[PDB]
Amino acid sequence: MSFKFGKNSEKQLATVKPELQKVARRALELSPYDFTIVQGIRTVAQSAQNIANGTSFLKDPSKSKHITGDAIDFAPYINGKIDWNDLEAFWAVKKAFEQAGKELGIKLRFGADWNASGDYHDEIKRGTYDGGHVELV
Ligand SMILES: [Zn+2]
Repeated sequence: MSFKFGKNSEKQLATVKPELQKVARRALELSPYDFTIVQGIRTVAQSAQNIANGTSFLKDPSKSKHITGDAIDFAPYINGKIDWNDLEAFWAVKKAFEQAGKELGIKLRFGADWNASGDYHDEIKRGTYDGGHVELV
């Protein structure tokens, strides 16, 4: 319990361009259940070695927003352990990210409205981290 950004996590966020990391740190406390950082910024080995597969001409590993450092990925911590199956808590945890961004002013928003347009493309019923990824809006 009371998880905190390790040496790798603290760095990932410490390498972010914007101040989105702020909401993350505060959220860890504000939110009911702690959370562990998974990814924050892309090093010179990630997007660089991303072309290790084969296609070097199509070198452009921008599948996410981490490239622009305007987004990060985290995991909802519960019972002193990672809760990837307990999406229930994910609601109380993520809710802190959106609530923390409004008070801190930091740009924070998830992909919950994008799917509202028609159907659930994020697959919130499946329990995926589709919308989990937080980015600046
Ligand atoms: Zn991500």
